[PDB]
Amino acid sequence: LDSFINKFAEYTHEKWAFDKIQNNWSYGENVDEELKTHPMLRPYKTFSEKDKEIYRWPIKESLKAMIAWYNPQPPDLSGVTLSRELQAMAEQLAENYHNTWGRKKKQELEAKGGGTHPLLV
Repeated sequence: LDSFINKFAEYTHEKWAFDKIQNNWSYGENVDEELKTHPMLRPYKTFSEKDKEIYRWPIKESLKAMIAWYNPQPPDLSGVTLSRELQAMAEQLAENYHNTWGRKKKQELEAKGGGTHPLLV
C-alpha cells in the first residue's frame, strides 16, 4: 500500500532466508548442488533491482487490488485466526492467484504457439 509494502518482501525473504541456513544453504555464489549456498543473503530494506521482477508492483497489485473492491527472524503470523469475515476473503485472495496469474496462464499457453493444460478451470 505504502512504503511499508517494501518491507513485505522482507517477510517473504525472512521466512525464505531462515530455512536456507536451517537446510545447509549458507552463502557464497548461488543455489547449486556442488555449492549448496544461499545466493541473496541480504535484506530487502536496502535492496537492488533484481527482486523488483518478483516483488514490488506484482506484490503491490496484490495489495492494491484489495483496496479497489545474516539470519533474519520472521515473526509468527497466526496469532489471530482469520474469521469468516476474513476467511472467505482469503478464499478471494487465493482466487487472485488463479485470476491475476490465471489470466496470464490463459495468455501463457496462447502466446507460445499452441498447447493445452487441464488447469484452466
